[PDB]
Amino acid sequence: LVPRGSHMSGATEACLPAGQRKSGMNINFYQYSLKDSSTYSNAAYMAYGYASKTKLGSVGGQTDISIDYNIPCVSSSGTFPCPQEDSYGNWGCKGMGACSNSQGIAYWSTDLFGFYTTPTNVTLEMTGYFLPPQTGSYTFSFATVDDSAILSVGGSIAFECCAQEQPPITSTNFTINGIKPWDGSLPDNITGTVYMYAGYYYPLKVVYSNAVSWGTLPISVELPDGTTVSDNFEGYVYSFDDDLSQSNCTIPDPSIH
Ligand SMILES: OC[C@H]1O[C@H](OC[C@H]2O[C@H](O)[C@@H](O)[C@@H](O[C@H]3O[C@H](CO)[C@@H](O)[C@H](O)[C@@H]3O[C@H]3O[C@H](CO)[C@@H](O)[C@H](O)[C@@H]3O)[C@@H]2O)[C@@H](O)[C@@H](O)[C@@H]1O
Ligand SMILES: [Ca+2]
Ligand SMILES: [Ca+2]
Ligand SMILES: [Cl-]
Ligand code: NA
Ligand code: NA
Repeated sequence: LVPRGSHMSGATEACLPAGQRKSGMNINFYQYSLKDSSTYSNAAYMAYGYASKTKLGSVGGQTDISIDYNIPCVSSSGTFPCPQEDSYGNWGCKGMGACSNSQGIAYWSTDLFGFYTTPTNVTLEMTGYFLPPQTGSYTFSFATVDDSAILSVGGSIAFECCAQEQPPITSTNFTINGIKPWDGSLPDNITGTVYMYAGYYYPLKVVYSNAVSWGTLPISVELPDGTTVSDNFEGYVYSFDDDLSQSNCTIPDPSIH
């Protein structure tokens, strides 16, 4: 008469928040030191230790969540962002000539979500809930990572149901571990799969850090129907203000709810 449930309580925890839904993710920004090539290599830091550093500010309602930050080239014709693959020599930017500025200093810009900060050296935390329209397997991916990132899905993994705005939880059970290894870079097209049931809200956390110059995090998901959603997650990601009083908010096992 009923489904048997995923084996060994293996279903990912989801949520049914009852409050006012808002489109998009919240992005919190935290201090990260220029040219610090070690802090971001610790799992504890990328899961929650980032929030022990100074919080710089925040922006809400973000649906286009990929990162593609290019440093300036101060050129003969003005100052323009340089795609990393167009940088050359010591140094110039293709179509611009030689650049007079250093690749090794901090730069200030609104390129990350409109928030004025130093995209060269920062950590950010994206939170919200992913709403699957289809029941099945979802494959999240980072096409590349510069410098360090994680993605976590699920209640008690990304954050607690109905508690999006709380200090980070301590889970290191990342869905995608894109942490910069101690020994030098990771492979591209890093991925993690989650089985999701339609209509339930799945906590989603992305933590991303840049230590110097370029920053890159192209985020995608492959849906059960085999199509891919890249960069702009409008229609899939939502936020809810905390409601720690909502007793029934956590769905430990969506296949038997
Ligand atoms: O062929 C390129 C380069 O090769 C040799 O130089 C190698 C490296 O020398 C140093 O360690 C640094 O200059 C590296 O440059 C990276 O790091 C500095 C910070 O120390 C950045 O200012 C610079 O933009 C560059 O950053 C890249 O790597 C970072 C760490 O992985 C990323 O965070 C960043 O986004 C970017 O990808 C040099 O690469 C020499 O032969 C030299 O002549 C050549 O130009
Ligand atoms: Ca819990
Ligand atoms: Ca970088
Ligand atoms: Cl050129
Ligand atoms: Na880029
Ligand atoms: Na610029």
